[PDB]
Amino acid sequence: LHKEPATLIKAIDGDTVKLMYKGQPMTFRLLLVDSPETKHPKKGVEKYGPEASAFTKKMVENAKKIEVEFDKGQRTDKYGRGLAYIYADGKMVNEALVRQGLAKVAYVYKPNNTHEQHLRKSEAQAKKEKLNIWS
Repeated sequence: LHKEPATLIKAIDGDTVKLMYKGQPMTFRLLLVDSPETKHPKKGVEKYGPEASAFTKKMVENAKKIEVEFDKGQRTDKYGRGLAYIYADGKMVNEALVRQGLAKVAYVYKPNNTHEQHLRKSEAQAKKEKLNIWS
């Protein structure tokens, strides 16, 4: 797997960010994580949704460098969003959310599952620490 440079355009949700990638504006969905949502009427503004959302936004907004890391599987989902691990100054946003109990680890579709074990490890610690979601 390799990291590629990208530029923040806009944070949209806890698990969704708009980036400039290879000169094109593109919406990325964060791989392997399920964040409470501020969007979708088939929920709405769920609990911790605004919290997960502010965490992703500060994290990408305050970074000097953002990088995208595609996994081994498909790189787009059916809605046209890129499927990636997103890094803010070397720190994986996907892992940070889960470590803070602000996301669960998603149902996982091989072969897009390289960092699966790492995140499950962070998710067990957040639950052990009874953080946010896990409170």
